Order: sequence, then C-alpha cells, then structure tokens
Amino acid sequence: IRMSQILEPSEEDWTAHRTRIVCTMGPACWNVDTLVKMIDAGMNVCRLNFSHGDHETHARTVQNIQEAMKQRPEARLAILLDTKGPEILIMNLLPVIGEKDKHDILNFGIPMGCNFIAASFVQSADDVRYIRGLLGPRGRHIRIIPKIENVEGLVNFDEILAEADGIMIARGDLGMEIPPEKVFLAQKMMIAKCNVVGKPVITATQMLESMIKNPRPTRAEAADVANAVLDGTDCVMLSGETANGEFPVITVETMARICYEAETCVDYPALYRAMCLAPISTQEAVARAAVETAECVNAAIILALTETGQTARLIAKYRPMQPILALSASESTIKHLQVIRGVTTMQVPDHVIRNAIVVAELVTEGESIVAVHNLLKVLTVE
Amino acid sequence: MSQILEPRSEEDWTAHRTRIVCTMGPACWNVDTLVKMIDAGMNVCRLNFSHGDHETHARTVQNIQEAMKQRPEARLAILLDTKGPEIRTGFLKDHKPITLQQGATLKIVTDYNLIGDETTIACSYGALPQSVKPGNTILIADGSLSVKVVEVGSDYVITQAQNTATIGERKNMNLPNVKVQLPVIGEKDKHDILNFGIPMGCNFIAASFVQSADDVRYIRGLLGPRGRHIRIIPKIENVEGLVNFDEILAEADGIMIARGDLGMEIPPEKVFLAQKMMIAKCNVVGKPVITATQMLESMIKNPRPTRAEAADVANAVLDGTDCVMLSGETANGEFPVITVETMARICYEAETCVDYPALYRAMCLAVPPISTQEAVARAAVETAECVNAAIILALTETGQTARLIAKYRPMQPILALSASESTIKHLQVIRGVTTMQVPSFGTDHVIRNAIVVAKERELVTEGESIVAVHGMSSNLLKVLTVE
Amino acid sequence: QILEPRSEEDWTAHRTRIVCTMGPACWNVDTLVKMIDAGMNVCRLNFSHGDHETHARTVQNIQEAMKQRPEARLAILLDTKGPEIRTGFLKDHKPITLQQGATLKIVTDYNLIGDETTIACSYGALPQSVKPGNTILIADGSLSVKVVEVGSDYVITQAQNTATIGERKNMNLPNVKVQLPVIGEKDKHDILNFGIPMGCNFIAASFVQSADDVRYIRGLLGPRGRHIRIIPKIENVEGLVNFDEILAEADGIMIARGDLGMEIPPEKVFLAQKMMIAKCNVVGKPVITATQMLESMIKNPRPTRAEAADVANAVLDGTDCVMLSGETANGEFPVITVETMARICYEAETCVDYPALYRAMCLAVISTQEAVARAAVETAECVNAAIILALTETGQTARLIAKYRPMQPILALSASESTIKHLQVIRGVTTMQVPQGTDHVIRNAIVVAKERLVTEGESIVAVHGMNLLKVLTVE
Amino acid sequence: MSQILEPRSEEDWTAHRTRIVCTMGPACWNVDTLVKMIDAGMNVCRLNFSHGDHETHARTVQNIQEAMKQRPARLAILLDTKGPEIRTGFLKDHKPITLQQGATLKIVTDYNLIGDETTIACSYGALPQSVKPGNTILIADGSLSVKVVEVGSDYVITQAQNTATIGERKNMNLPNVKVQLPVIGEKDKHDILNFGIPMGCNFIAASFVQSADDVRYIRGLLGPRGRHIRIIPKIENVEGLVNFDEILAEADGIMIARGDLGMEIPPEKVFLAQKMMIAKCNVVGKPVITATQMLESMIKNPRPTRAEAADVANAVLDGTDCVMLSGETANGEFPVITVETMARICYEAETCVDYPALYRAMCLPPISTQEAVARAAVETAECVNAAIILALTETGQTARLIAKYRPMQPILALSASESTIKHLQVIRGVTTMQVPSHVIRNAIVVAKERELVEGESIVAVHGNLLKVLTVE
Repeated sequence: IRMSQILEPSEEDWTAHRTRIVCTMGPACWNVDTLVKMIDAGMNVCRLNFSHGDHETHARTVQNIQEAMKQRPEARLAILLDTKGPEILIMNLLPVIGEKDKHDILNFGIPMGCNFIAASFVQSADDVRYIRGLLGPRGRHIRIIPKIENVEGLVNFDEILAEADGIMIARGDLGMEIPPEKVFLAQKMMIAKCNVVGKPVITATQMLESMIKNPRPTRAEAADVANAVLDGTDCVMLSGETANGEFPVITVETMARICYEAETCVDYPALYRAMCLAPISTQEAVARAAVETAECVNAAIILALTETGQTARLIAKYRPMQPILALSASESTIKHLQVIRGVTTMQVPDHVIRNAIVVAELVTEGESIVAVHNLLKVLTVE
Repeated sequence: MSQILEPRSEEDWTAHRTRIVCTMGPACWNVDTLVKMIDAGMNVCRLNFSHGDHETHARTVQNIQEAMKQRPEARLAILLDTKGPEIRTGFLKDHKPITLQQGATLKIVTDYNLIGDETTIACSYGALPQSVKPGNTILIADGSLSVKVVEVGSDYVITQAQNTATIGERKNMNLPNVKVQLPVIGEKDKHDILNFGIPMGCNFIAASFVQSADDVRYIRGLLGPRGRHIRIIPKIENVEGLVNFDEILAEADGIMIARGDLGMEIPPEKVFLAQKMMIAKCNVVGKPVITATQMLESMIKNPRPTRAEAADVANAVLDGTDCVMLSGETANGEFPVITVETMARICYEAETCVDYPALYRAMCLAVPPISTQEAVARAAVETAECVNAAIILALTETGQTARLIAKYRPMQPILALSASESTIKHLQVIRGVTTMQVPSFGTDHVIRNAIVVAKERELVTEGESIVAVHGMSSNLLKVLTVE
Repeated sequence: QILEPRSEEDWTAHRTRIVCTMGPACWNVDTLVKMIDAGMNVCRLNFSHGDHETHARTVQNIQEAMKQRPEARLAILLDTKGPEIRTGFLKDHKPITLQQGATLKIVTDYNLIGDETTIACSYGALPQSVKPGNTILIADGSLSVKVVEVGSDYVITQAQNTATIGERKNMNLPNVKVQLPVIGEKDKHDILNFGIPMGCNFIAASFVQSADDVRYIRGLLGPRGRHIRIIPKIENVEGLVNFDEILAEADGIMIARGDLGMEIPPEKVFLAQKMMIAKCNVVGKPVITATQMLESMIKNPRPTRAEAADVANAVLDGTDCVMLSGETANGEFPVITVETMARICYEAETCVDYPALYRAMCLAVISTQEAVARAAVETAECVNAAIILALTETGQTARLIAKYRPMQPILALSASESTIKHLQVIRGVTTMQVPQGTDHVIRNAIVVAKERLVTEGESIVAVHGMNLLKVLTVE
Repeated sequence: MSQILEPRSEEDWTAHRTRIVCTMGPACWNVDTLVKMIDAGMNVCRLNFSHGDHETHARTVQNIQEAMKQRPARLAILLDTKGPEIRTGFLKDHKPITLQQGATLKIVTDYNLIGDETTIACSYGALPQSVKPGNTILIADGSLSVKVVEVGSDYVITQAQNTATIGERKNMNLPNVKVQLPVIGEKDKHDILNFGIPMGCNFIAASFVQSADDVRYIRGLLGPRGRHIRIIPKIENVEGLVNFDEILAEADGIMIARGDLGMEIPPEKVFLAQKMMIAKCNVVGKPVITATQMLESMIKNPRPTRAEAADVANAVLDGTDCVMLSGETANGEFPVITVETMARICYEAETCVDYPALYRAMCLPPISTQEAVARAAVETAECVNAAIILALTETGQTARLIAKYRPMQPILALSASESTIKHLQVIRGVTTMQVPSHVIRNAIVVAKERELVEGESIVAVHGNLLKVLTVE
C-alpha cells in the first residue's frame, strides 16, 4: 500500500460503511427536515434519552421520526428508549428500574413502538430478567441492551451478556468507576465477548464531543472512534453532538467517514479464521460456509433470508467483506437488525430471492450472489 | 499394531470407496458367476474386443443384464475395450519355435507371407522400417527377446539380438520410443464402436493405444450425436501417450493406465512415476482413472495373491486411483469371484491409510480462479466434516456435481441422484460414489424421498446429519436432519 | 483480573521504550534520576529552543544523573528546529479577531504591522506554493482561512471560522510543500557543532519532506557523525507521500500526529500512524509515536481515558517508542507522567499475541542473519527459554531479533558504547556493556541475569553475528 | 512427462539418499566385484549366519577390509543371526513327495522318521503343543498349505489345502502361532560373542524376534565388550508384530522381512504392517531396513520387472532408511548391476519426496534442546538454501536427529568415533567423514574438493549449537 491511497478524498463510498450509527434525539435534531438529512448522512438508530423530558416531549419526537421515514421510504430507523435509571460532579460515588423507568417502558416503550430498551446502570443478570419479565407478552418485540457504566456491571458482565440481546458501553461513566488506564482494556474485552457470541455492542460516550461546537473533530477524537471500530464494535453512538450540538448532520457524516477509514484497516480473511478458532450447530456451519463461499466466488452481496434475524446475525458475526442484505417479512426483525454491523435491510413478503436481486444499484449483471436460509444458494444476476 | 491384524467383516470391506472393473470371459460367462461378482464388488464390466465378435459379446451383454435383474439395485456400467493396433511376428518353419543367440543378427521383414527361421522373421507392421531407426530397440514376446536395430531398408530391418531367447509364432512386439503409425481406431474398431457400442448400450469406449489428442477427437467425432451418451477413456500404453498425456487428458473423459504395457515401452523404474503423475493429474481435474494390468495375476491359478500383488493394488489406491481393473483374473481365471472379493478387501485396507482432511486440503491448493460449482462442492465437503454428516447427496443431471464432490475425497459416502440413465452408468467409475436413479424434477421432495430410501438401505439412521448439493446456473447446498 | 492493580515489579518490565523531552520541569539532577527509575530511555533535546550553552548544561545534568544510576545507558537525541512558518506583528501588539466569511490579506513583507484586514507571513514563497481553494491554518489550527486570490507578494483569503489570533503564531499549509530548507544554516550548526562534539546518538530531523533531506543530513554527518543515527519526523503530506523513500534512507521514524492533524483531515491520521508503524516494523527500523500523548498530564496527575487508550493503541500498532514532550519539559508532574506511560505500555503489552506477531512477520518478509534471528525466536519459544542473548557489535543482531517481537526479554551484549545507546530505541531490548571471547561473554552475562531474570536450570538462547545460535542451560 | 522420461546421469543417481545393504555370498565374495559394488552404492555388508562357518565368514570380513583399502568409503558389517528354524524331515528314498488337495498328512515329532506322502517329520518338538485344530501350517515357502484337524502328544493330523510337491528338510511357517524356541540359542550366542565382537561387526540383525526380552538379552550378552555393536531385530511373524512397540523401544534399528511376514499373516495386510513399522521408526529417528523380495528376478535377469521397481520405490516413499539385497548379490549373475539398479530406483522414488511436507509432518511430546536445534537447523538450511548440512557428532545422535527430519540437502556427518561413522551407514540422507579430533573450516576445505560445496551457504550443527557459514 502506497500512502497516496490513504490520502484520497467520495460520497458514494463512505455512505457504504459497515458500522451502524446511533444518534440521540434532542432540540438540535428533532425536526423532520433534520432527521431526513441525518438519514442521508448515515443515521440508523434514534436514541430517546429519558433522563430528560416527558412522554409528551418524546411522543412528538417519535412522530417526527415516523414522518422522516415517510420521506425516506427505503429507510427503517430503529428507536431505542434509554432509561433514566438511578442516575464527584466532574455525579458518582436505588433501583436500576424504579417506578418512573417502569412507567416509561410499559406506557411509552411498548405502545410507541420502541425497538430497544437501553437500560442504564445495570448491575446483574437479575436486572435483565426483571426487564424481560416487565416486557412480557405485549413487549416481546422489544430487545434489551444493558449499559455497563460501573464496577458492578463490569464484574457481572458475562452473566449480563448471557441474558441480554446486546450491550452498550459507557466509557465516560466507566472512567469514573475504574482507573482511566484500564477502560480501554474493559472496552476491548466487552466488545470481543459480544462479537464471539454475535450480540450487538454499542460504543457510547466521549465520541466526537468537540463537534457540539465545531464542524470538525480532533485528530484524537477521530482516532478514538476508529479504534472502537477496530475493536469490533457494531455501533458507534452520538450523544450531545446530535441532541444539543450545532452541527448534527455534519457530525453524522463525519462519523460515517471515520467508520469508513477504520474499516479500511480491517483484515476480513483473518477475522473469519479468528472467529473460527473461538462442536457447532447446523446453522452456524452453514453461515461459515456462506462467508467462505462468498470470498471464494467473489460475491457482490450476501443475501440473508431470515424471520428472527438469527441468520443475518450469524453471518454478520463472521464479518464478511461482502455487504449482507437481510430479507425479512418481520417488521420488528428489520428494526432489530439496524444495530448489526455489515447488515442492510429489505422488507419482503424463492420469488423473494429473484425479486430482491432486481431491486439490488447494489449489483451488476452477471455478478455472483450468495443467498442463505439450513441452505446456501449461489446465483448469477440475470 | 493389532488393529491392523484383525480380520475384516464383509459389512466393512464391501463399503470400500474404490471401484472395480472386471473383464468378461469364459470364467465368468455364467449368470450365477456374474451375480456373485456383483455381491463381491464388481461395478463395471469390461468387454475386450481383442477377442470375440458382435454375436458372442452380445450374448455376454444379455448375461450381464440377466444378472442385473437378480440384483436390481446394482447398476453395472459396460465398457468396450477396443482391439486397436497390434504388432505381431510372423510364422516359423514347421511351426517350430526358434532360439536366438545373444549378439546374433535377425532380419525382420514386412512380407507377412514369409515363413521364418532363426535368421529371418516377418512383422505384421508394414511401416516398421519407416518407424524404427538404427539404435532403436524392438521387444518381442512380452519383452523376452530384445533386439537392436542396426540397418533399415524399405521392406526390412536388420537387428542384433541383445539376449538369448526362444520365441514362437505370432508373438507380440513393442517399439520403445517409436510412434506406431497404424490407425488407433481402424475400420474394425470403428465397426465395433458404431455397430456394437452404440446399439448395445455400452457406456464407455476404452481406446487401446492412444497416442494423441487427435485420436480422442476422432473417436468423439465418430460417436457423434448418436454416441453422445458414451464416454471416451483412452488407454496410455507407450511413450507417445505419455508425452501427449496432458492433451489426451484434456480431451478424454477418463484415463486407463496400462502398467504392464508401459513397462514394455519405458524403463521399469520409470513406470511407477508415470502412474503417480497420471493419477494425480486426473485427480486434479476430477476425471476418473483406472489402474489396469498386472494387478492380481497370480490369482488366475491361486486363491490368494502374493504380498507384492496386494501391495501394488494398495499403492494404486493410495496414489488416488478411482478404479482398479481385473483382466485375466476374472476373464480366464479359476477364482473370478474370490479375486473380486480379494480386490475389494485390499481396497478397504488401503483406504484405512487415507487421510481425508489432508486430501481435501491438498486439492484446494491444487486447483488455482475457481467456478461457482466447484466452490459449492468444496463447501459441501467442508460442511459435511463440520456437522459430522452420515452421507452427501449429489443431485446431478450430467454427473458434474457428483464428480466435483468426489474429487475432494470426502470421508463420507456420496449418494448421487440422477434422472439420466447414462449419467448413473458413467458414475460407476467414480471413487466414493454410490448411485440411485430418480424420475425427472423442484429439489425438496427429491432429497426427502432420498433420505427415506437411504434409511432402509442402512446408510442413515434417524437424527443423523445429511449434506445435499444440487449443481449446474443456480447451485445449492442443503443440510438436513434424518427423520 | 483487569481491576487488579499492577505492582512496580510488573510494570517496570514493559518492553516499549520511552523518550522524554528535556526542559525546565526536569532540569535538576534529582528529577532526571527519578525519571530513569520511572522508565526513561532516551532524552530528547528540543532545539526549537535554547542554545549550545544551555543545552550543554542539560547534557551535563543527564551525565550526572547517569553517575547515580550506572545501569542506565540513556541515549541523547537532538531534535532540530527546522523550517517554521509564522505570522507577523500586529498593531500595538493587540490580538485581532477574524469574523467568519471576512477576507484576510496575507503579505510576504514581514516588516508589516498587521490588523484585522492584513497580516504578514514569514514564508516568502507563500504565493508560489498556494492556489485558490487551499486552506491555511493559523495558531494551532484555531483559525482556518481559504485562499481566494494569489499575487506576487500577497495572498487574499476568506476566514472559514471566527477566531482571535495573537502575534507571531504558527501556520500550516495543508497539502502544500513548504519550499524552505529542512536543514537550514542554524540546524546544520546545531548538528555539526553540538550534535557531534556533545555525544548525541540520534538526530531527529523536524519536517522531513523527501529522501533528499535524509541523504543531506547523512552527507553532512560524514565520517565524523558516523556514530549518529537519523530519525526523520513525518509531519505533513510531503513526508507522507514520500514516506517509503524517506524510510529507506532513514535509521528510524518519528511520527508527529498532532502536526499531521494540521495537514490532513483528522480521520486519516490514525491510518497514517498505522501504515507507517507497520512499514518500520517490516524492515526492523525503530518508530517513535510522538505528540499529544499524555497532554492533560502537563496540569493533571492522571491521564484521561482517551489519552490512555491512544498510548495503548500505539503500542498495539507495533510502536518501538512512545514520547513525552511538554509533559516532561514544562509539566507539573514529569516523573508521575513517565510512570503512567510505563504502566499504560505494560497494560497494552498484555493484549499482544506474540506467536501471531512472529507468524505475521514471517509472511510479510531471506538473509543468513535474519534466518538465524528467526530460528532464535522460534527455538526460544520451542524450549521454555527465559531470555534471548544477542551478542552484537553493530546492534543488527539485536534488532533483527527484536523485529520478530519475541515474548522473551532480549539482552543485547556489546562492546560498542554507541550501539548500546542506539538500542535504547529498540522495543523489547535491554542492554549490557561488555569488553572477551564469544564464550566468556555468555558466561558472565548468565551470572548477571541470575543476579536480576533466570532461575537455576532454565533454557537460554544465545545469538552471535559476525552467525551462530546456541542453546544453554543456567548452571 | 518429459522430466520423468529423461535418462538420469550417473552423477545424479549416485547422489541418492536411501542406503543399500548387500548380502555377502559366492557371487560377490571377491575384492574385485566388492570394490565395484562400493561405487555402485553398497553401504552395508550383510553376513548371513544361516549358512557358512566362522572361517568362511572371516574370509569375507577380510575381503571387505581389503576392498576398503582400495576405496578409502566406510562399510558397516552386519551379522545376521540364524535364529530358530522349523524344518520337515527326511523322505523315502530321498525322493520328493506330492500331496493332493484334501489328502491327509500326519506330521510327527520323531525327527528320525523317514516320511511318506501320508506322514512326515517336523524338527519343532513343541508343534503339537503349539498348533491347535484350525491353524494353518505352511511348507516349503508356502508351496504347500495344510490345516490342522487333530493334535496328539507327538503328532499333528492335517489336511492339504493345496496340491503341491515338497522335498526334504523344507522350511515351515506357523501363521499366528508363537514358535516356542530360543530366538537366540547357544549357536547364535557363539556367533555374536566369538565372531561378531572379535571380527568387528557393527550391527547384529536378530532373526525372528518375538519379544523385547530377546533384544534385552542380546544387549546384556554383548555387555561391555560388545557395547559398540547395535541391534536390529528382524520382524518376521505375528509375535514380532504384536510386540513391535516394545521391541522398537529396546532396538537400535529394525529390519522388516516382508516375504516371511507374508507367510505369517494375510498378504493384503503386510503392506500395512510395513507402513506402520517404517513410520514408527521414523517418528523415533531409528533406522529401518526393508528386506526380502526386492529385486528377486535380478538373480537371473540384468533388468528388474516393472512390479519389482515399484515395490522398492514405495518402500523408499514409505520412508525406509535402507533397502536390502539378499540372493541378488549373495548368489545370482548380476550383483554389481543389481546395486546400480537399486540406486537408480531409489533416486527416482526420491524425486516424488515432498521435503517441506516431511518436516512439517515430523513436527506435527515436549521436545528436547538438541531436538529443537536439529529442527531449527533443517528450517534454516531450507530458508537459506544451504548446499549441505554439517553434523558434528560423537555418538551419532546429532546426525540421526537431523536425518529424521529428512532435509533436501545432504547431511555430512563428522566424527572422531570409528564405530559411530559405521553406525551412520544405515541412516538415510547421511554421508560420513572421519575427523581426527574449527573442524568445520577443514570439513569445508574437503567438501569443496568433493564437488559438494564457493559462495554457497552451509549449515553446521553441534549437539547445543547451530552455525551458518558461507564458503570462500
């Protein structure tokens, strides 16, 4: 590799980054016109911060998200409810889900169509079980993403992960609970444990903070974000940068550019062999086979036909160089998938495989395609 | 050191992956003999057209068919082995054998009317003096007499004998390092191909003494649209066939290695190299290879082979042969059935040494830009090991899919499903493959009924894993659980 | 397991080398001694400031610190001033405020006292270098302006953001080559009249833009500066674009991240650092990661999370050295900062897969010397070797082994004073001065490791180039 | 195919790695042809103590010593014991008998009985206490097979499975039955102690080894005076196979007698036994000799058969250290020509050898220091593309450890020890050079003369040290 290749400046290319982007809602990005513009910049998930505001405030946000998707029919934004929880003022030293949090989950989260609950200050697996039970019949389409923000939740992380659907890592908050020289270790460990098990991880806090005021990040900030991507993060999350910042749109597209530059350094063939080293099921074996065949026939796209999302997730876990287009009839599965690195989505009603390749300018005529369902198909665009 | 020594049960040795070709003859003309040979492991019936006529061979075919009616699950392929070019000495005075002294002159003439003596004999090959030059060696009577060419004219050659030997009338002759100018497919061989091979349902033509790709292209042209369901298997028997092997193989559908004949054309210590080289090259492109001649010769008269015979057969299997061939052992021997059992038993012993993971890895490195069909075949073999499948199903019309899987030599049996009767027959020559004919077909119900038939045949138990593959331009890999 | 604090015995044994910048905060001998204890390996003299008299006094303080710590063999690195671009003086020395969208004239007449509308520039070739659309950064990038017009002695620019700037502030010219001598008369004077006589072991050359620059310093050093090694600093696009030709001529590389961030888009600098570290790794040339390391520690006794991660990731990229600048030169906590970096380095070395580092190096790169160095690393892993002995005159044997990043400590044995100092820049190498045959040298070295690194009856791999590999047991 | 079909020069096939053992006898006794066999490829001289007397064998040892004076080549001398033998008795009027298939044949313990077609004697007195109904007895090289139907106190009743004609005092095999006779009897004891030790034999090849006790018995028998002699158990029967692992553990090397194994086990299983045994010797670095049924047709013919050459080739490909000639050199018309042919076959088979695969297979037991250095030396030699490997050794261990990894480059072993030098004539890939007792520079000064190695790289090893030099 020559250096000149690194220094090359393209709208169509960085738009096709693999890492997913979570943006926090707030006064600065609420508007339909801004949300529509953020979708174009690469927004995948909208976070509702229930630390502030009430049900009336967040309802109008959700309606604005809904109207933003009306202008972008090809987009499917997931909505994530981030709890207040039991929240050295530089404040650190109560139930994880109290009456207020429970009211938010039951009487907003469920009826308003939120796809994820990001639960603040989770300390044990019992917390996740409590939330799971809280959701119950009516909330079965909602996924749980605990936030590891303290020593307790770090200590019980394995059992938290086993119960959870995904994880959010709050680095800034962790750095106030453990020594700063060790947070990078904790972050690496947690992402890797999430990766080996195919569960989405979101890297949160202290991302591009200076962009709240500035239209450009620092060298330090960009590099910090890049290493989260190289650690193996599925998602990167903006907080104040989008909620209260002066450049919400420019921040998202900047984030997309950081992600694209970081995914450049990613060794895809070695990432496959590493996941193979760390017996296995039929569906696991077929997903591996699919990823192998895809590089082998130099596939343009991998089609993951899925109802529950498991097939897409299983393939994404092996981090293929090829884009994964997930095809599903389930509306919530499509929403849950917005948090999975390397996956994009298409809603569908065997004709699906043929009719998808028509919609997909993702392919050229005569290019190879690897479709998967306990089966693996290899096709050529006709 | 004692697991090597334990006696092997019929249940075990009948499950060997290597395929057995048996030559038809008076020793196995009988329908009851043929049925027992099926049970012993016979997969292909060779009809040697060096002897017999269209009537006698047609009768043999009826006997094979009658045998197959007693074994309806067996699908014997029929292979026509051509006579091809033959070179023979002439007659001798009073029909009495002659002794040649070492260092003595022997004139060989092209007048085949010439009744010979110890100083002059005839050759059936009229272009002998235009083929052989001074310094060339001529082998007579299975190389028992060796003579060196000293002088050539238009209708004769003068030779010096290199050893002391006694020869009879009409004995065979070899021309080491000289191309034979006789047609590889003469009017008689053409007649055999067109007027027997096609209408009698022969599946393969094994062409004796192929010396160039032109020879194969000629046979293909000869067969034509009417002979399109027939595969061409050149026999490699001399230097010309060795030198032109890559071109021959590119045109061929499979290869037969005739070791004993090669031994009459090149030095003995080079034949083992040519066999390995040729097997490996066939393996690399997934084209079937048959190792033939000098296999279990001692079993023509003995119920047991020698140590060396069995070691020879074993090493052909370890070299990567698809097929092993019996000739006079089945055709004219006292123990045709026991010889097929012994062959099957040796194959099974040799396949014990086979490291399947290492063979798959060797092949992946061997094949360079690979096709969709091959990549799915690779994946199917790899997936089968990974899920510990009992069986691999190859659904195939042309046989390509099954041939591609077999090429990577999986530890599990390949059950090939086809609607094409000729493809079922062509696959009898492919190592590791068993066959099951199905009606024309939608893939899901075909796999479903295949598991039902495979369950009763004791190939799969309920709960076991199965890999199924269907190829051609959509390709498919499917993993299922036996119900 | 990650919540468990490290003891000093653990973290002091980190393998990454530490360069510390000299300055008033670590001027006194006692502070330098504590910094050695904390893990300082190389002393950077920053020749952007001071003179031959003041820097000589610093060297004498370094030497005095070394008398108290006889085991330390600190290398001294001279960092050239190099080319600088600077804004001019302002009316009444008052700082000026530029409003976004407003035009600013930049003139090449450095005698001009500027205002809100017009400022001077020290770089006379500015109109020759810059074209419409080029960005000019002023005062650590706090002000960005875009070129709109070029003239003979002027450039007309549009303010990209609102900012207040003072007098004589730094300027950057992203994507433009600076047509100033990388080694000017002042730099040459420093190299020849301080670098050589004063016992400097490295020249870190600021703002290297071509291999031409390196060939020049080498030619300048000549026979007399033969014991001195050249470490180009890559700080702009030109150094980047020509990186490979620079590396080929160079003895090592210093990466100036903070300065590169003033020259290229920020998202591309982490990429440049990775690519360059890898390239130095493949040819076994030492690389120093520099600037914006533990900056907040100039004022604070602890680093930020982001700072810790940045240093850790440089180690994980494969850096030989990490460098402190202001943190040791002008900071409130020079000693504590060195300890902290040594600790981060030890924590990051925890995440290193050494068998993978050996295997990847074997696929990336064979000379007799390199083969034996390769065989030595593998053999060391094959037996349960405690340390690797590298007998070397030039330091090459030691470097060739270090390149393969063995899990074992490398003890480098040398009679050469300057080789011992050169190796202070090599990751995973510790050094030992020796006068002696190839067998007598291995003997006394085994006894000195016992009085430190080897228990009774452990395997030891010894390597000697001249090319032998020896496997011994401690007895 | 062109590369395969090119005639190999004498310069090339002389440089083969596999070692050749030649059996001594009337056809090769004399110094003249013995010298000519040396530079055909003979590495080891086998003395067959089934025949001849001490004076007869002493004249041979003398002829070897004289031949080595004319080629100063260092031939190992191997003493091959007679061991236990089972034999049929004498016959009526000294005339052969033929037995018809299905016919009854009684076999008796009384060796004084002059036999009929109905009854013969056997020299093995424990026959009726060894063999049981259902066992097979093989007579005269497996010419005749009989099955045991009945056993008495001093007789066995059998049924001929085969029509065959047998003469007097023919050999007998008891497939799957242990021969309850001393493997080393008083006569074998006399041969080893009063010929082997005094006449300068380097190896004892022990016929018909059935137990590891047999090996330990010979070792104690040699004691201090025979400590420079190495023991090669021959594996010839089921007991030898069943006890192979512990036999090999006590052995210095192994001789596989295929032809005799084919008389003791089913023929289709011998190739497995040979493959297993060769591999097990390779794993442990102990030399293995492939003996019997090599180039038998060359007793009468100047050329081998297609099948014979291929059998030899696959022994080399299995990983045999040595191939052995028996009657081809002991008797037979073309002893010299047979050695050349053997060397040429070995050279062709060694063309198929995948050397990078062999090193990685041997690498695929927490290894020792000297083993690690030997691996490193093979790894380095390939990396550096060395001309030769120099192995400095007194016990031979360093040379044997290197050869085990089967390097592409020839191993020149250098030793002060006369016995070590001769012990190494049995190690594939090794050639030897005696050193007076630094030594590397003088070895390179002689290697350059022998056209083996200016500018080339050389890997030298001492066992723990490795060196890479470049010749001037």
